Parts: sequence; C-alpha cells; structure tokens
Amino acid sequence: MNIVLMGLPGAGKGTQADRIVEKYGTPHISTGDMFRAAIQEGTELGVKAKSFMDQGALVPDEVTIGIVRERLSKSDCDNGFLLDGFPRTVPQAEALDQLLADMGRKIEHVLNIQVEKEELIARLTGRRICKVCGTSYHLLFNPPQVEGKCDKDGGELYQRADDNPDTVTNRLEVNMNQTAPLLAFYDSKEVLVNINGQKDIKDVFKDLDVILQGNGQ
Ligand SMILES: Nc1ncnc2c1ncn2[C@@H]1O[C@H](COP(=O)(O)OP(=O)(O)OP(=O)(O)OP(=O)(O)OP(=O)(O)OC[C@H]2O[C@@H](n3cnc4c(N)ncnc43)[C@H](O)[C@@H]2O)[C@@H](O)[C@H]1O
Ligand SMILES: [Zn+2]
Repeated sequence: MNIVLMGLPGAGKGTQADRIVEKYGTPHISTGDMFRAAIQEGTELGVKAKSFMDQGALVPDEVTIGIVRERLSKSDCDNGFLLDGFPRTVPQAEALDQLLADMGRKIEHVLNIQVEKEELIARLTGRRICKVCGTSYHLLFNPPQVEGKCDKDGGELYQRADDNPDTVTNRLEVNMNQTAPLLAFYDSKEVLVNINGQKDIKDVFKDLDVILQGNGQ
C-alpha cells in the first residue's frame, strides 16, 4: 500500500520499517537515507545537503521534494511504498499529494509513532548503525546479538556523527516545529493514526500491523 511513517527523530521509524518491509515487501523510501547516499556518492546535492544535516536542520524543501519526486516516480513503487521521515513540512506534504494526484493515487495511511522527548533523547544517545546495511541498534535497549556486529550481515556498527547531544536537541526542536500543523493536515484528511511508540519494539509493530492488515479494530 501507500504508507508514510512519521515521527520525531528517534521514534523508531527505521526500526519499525525493517519489520514492515519483511511482511509486505514494500519499497522503503527514506529521505534520510537518500541524502546519506548522495553524500557518499559525492554529488553536488549531497554536498549542499550535508551542511544542513550536520547542524540538525531540515534540508531545504525544494531539494527534498525534488529527490522524492524522482524516487517515487520509479517503477518499484507502483504497487506501494513506505515513505520514512517524509514529509516533515506542509509544503512537502502538499507536493506529495499532487505528485500522487497525477499518478491517480493517494496516501492511504499515515502512521505517527509517538514518544516523549526524554525517551527520544535517550534513544539517540547510545544508538549505533550498521556500516553495511544502515540498520540501527541501541547499546542498552536493542543491542546487537554480538557486540559491534550487525545480526543481519556481521557489519561493523558506528555512531552517527549527528547523534551527539547538541545536534540531537536541535534536531528534535526543528522537527517538532513542523509537527503539530503536519499532524492536523493529515488528521483533517482522515488518514492519521497515532501509535504508542513508548513500548517494546515488537508491541509497537503489532499496533502498526493492525492498520496495515486492514481488518477492523
Ligand atoms: N523530509 C525531509 N526534509 C528536510 N530534511 C530532511 C528530510 N528527511 C531527512 N532530512 C535531513 O536528514 C537528516 C537525517 O535524517 P534521518 O536519518 O531521517 O534522521 P532522523 O530524522 O533523525 O530520524 P532517524 O532515522 O534517525 O530515527 P528513527 O526514528 O528511524 O530511529 P531508529 O529506528 O534508529 O531508532 C532510534 C534508536 O532507538 C532504538 N529503538 C527503536 N525502537 C525502540 C523501542 N520501541 N524501544 C526502545 N528503543 C527503540 C533503536 O535501536 C535506535 O538505537 C535530518 O536531520 C535532516 O537534516
Ligand atoms: Zn547490517
């Protein structure tokens, strides 16, 4: 289906994304991941993006919408898709509506994973990423089976440069600044669903599953 996983930095979007892909096998589209790739590719876009990313600020809308416009217009998204960490602003939200309006489609579910700020901060403090697949772990709450090695590919784990305290507080503030309105936009569009993310990973997924697995509740 056409899904959108939103939530503040550290809400467990990627974490829950890996589980949603397994089951339904829908294309995981993460703007955070795409920018990170452009950067690793060394593109001009990646150079300009990193500047904002390092600071913890949003990458300008026009650039962000642009890359999402291109990625979603690809064939591996006709049967469905899982946007992750997008949109984050109202312009992004509308640009996404029109984009799909042309393809004769629409967003069908906006899953908003909610967690209090303090938990969000603890989650980003001791987090680690797999050098090989991008997946994350948490030294305390969700450690890898074997220290420093990804459970999927044995890849090395590392801390995101921006997962430091200063940047984290700026990241949380900037993104929240856009939330309330973005949440209303979707709620008045009858597609939003809040979900308690302040629980075990498995349990947060079941709450997500209920909506994806259609069947009433
Ligand atoms: N649309 C857009 N517009 C403008 N700019 C944009 C943009 N999109 C991206 N950008 C730019 O790119 C930058 C980086 O983007 P991005 O990579 O998307 O950064 P982010 O916003 O900080 O979000 P995260 O992916 O890091 O968090 P997440 O919720 O997936 O967390 P995770 O699952 O690891 O979970 C966190 C930790 O918690 C643990 N965890 C997960 N679930 C649980 C649970 N249930 N209980 C306890 N711990 C848990 C995990 O193990 C992990 O260690 C942005 O700051 C911005 O500059
Ligand atoms: Zn990995």
